[PDB]
Amino acid sequence: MKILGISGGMRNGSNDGMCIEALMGAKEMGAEVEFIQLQNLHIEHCTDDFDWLLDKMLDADGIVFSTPIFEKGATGLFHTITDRFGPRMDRGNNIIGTKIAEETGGTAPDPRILKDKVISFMSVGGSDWVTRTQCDAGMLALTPMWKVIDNEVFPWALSILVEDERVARAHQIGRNIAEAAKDIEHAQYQGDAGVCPHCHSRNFHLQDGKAICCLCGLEGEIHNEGGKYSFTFPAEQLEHAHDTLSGKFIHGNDIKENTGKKIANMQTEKYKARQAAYRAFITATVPE
Ligand SMILES: Cc1cc2nc3c(=O)[nH]c(=O)nc-3n(C[C@H](O)[C@H](O)[C@H](O)COP(=O)(O)O)c2cc1C
Ligand SMILES: O=c1cc(-c2ccc(O)cc2)oc2cc(O)cc(O)c12
Repeated sequence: MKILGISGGMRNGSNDGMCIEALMGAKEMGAEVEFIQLQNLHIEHCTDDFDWLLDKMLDADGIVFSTPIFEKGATGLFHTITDRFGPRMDRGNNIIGTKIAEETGGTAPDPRILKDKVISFMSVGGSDWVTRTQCDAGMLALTPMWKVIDNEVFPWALSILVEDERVARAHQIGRNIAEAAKDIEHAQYQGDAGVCPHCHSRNFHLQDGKAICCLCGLEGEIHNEGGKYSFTFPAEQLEHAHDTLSGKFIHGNDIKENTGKKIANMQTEKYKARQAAYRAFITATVPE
């Protein structure tokens, strides 16, 4: 099995070391290993080296991804790579687009795109402003539905490479990801159990009568039993979870419906007139 490790830090920084230490654990379990430093890549925002990167991810059986924490989440570059997964890696649309290709004599999209795959994440921050990065990491695996094995957070980690026990945790994440790639089907999540019995997430959006898992998006309720929190929801909701084929199909169907309504609305006079007034009112300032 091939384990691919990706670092989002500075060249030769702590994320490099944590991600390389994990590759070592993966080689210890008999995996072939490869390492990509994102600072060498040119990746444009979602309106260039991206297709190369995605191609490498497709050939790997498992991936370890180490990102720095910026403002209690992953880097803008991580977010960009998440943005740029949608058009290409959504398990839903690729199942659909494959079927349609078969049934209309289309050409069969890249098979690797639909292969099950395992992925692990480590978030390395310099202080404890780290409340959002795990959920960021999950988001990236949610679009292709890659089975997440570990999704660890490492606060107060400026000097982590001389803290042997945390370096060792990263070696164990390397182990886990290789063992899991040995049998992607029966691989099982190894990380924190968290609060969402489904997502494992600990991030929730809270309004009156509705708590929503920020990762998987079940709407449910959050219960405080003497300072311990838990998340319950109605078993209908599993049908809609954003990390299930069922919920993706629902989500994609509603997108196609509302994109048709949009295309029709853009031919009304209401739309055209309102747009024509906006252009008349003001023009965008650009740098000379
Ligand atoms: C713009 C910026 C924002 C950051 N925000 C956070 C943060 O919110 N919480 C945190 O622990 N660390 C934060 N850090 C520190 C980084 O996580 C740290 O520099 C990084 O893990 C270094 O990794 P490297 O050695 O791989 O480059 C931030 C750093 C920068 C440059
Ligand atoms: O090492 C750090 C560097 C920075 C940073 C980023 C930009 C600046 O002008 C000054 C500091 O923010 C941080 C925020 C944190 O929560 C933790 C850090 O280690 C850092």
